[PDB]
Amino acid sequence: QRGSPRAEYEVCRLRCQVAERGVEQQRKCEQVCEERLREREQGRGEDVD
Repeated sequence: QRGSPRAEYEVCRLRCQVAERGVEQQRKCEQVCEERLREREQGRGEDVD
């Protein structure tokens, strides 16, 4: 499936919160996923959502 963007976003963060508990690592985790979300939200086409 396509999935829910925010769920994937949260999973992205969750992985780091549980597995890699480092400040900058976890920062990068959510930041790199958030910038992906930017392209997602600035580029919704006929996705149907």
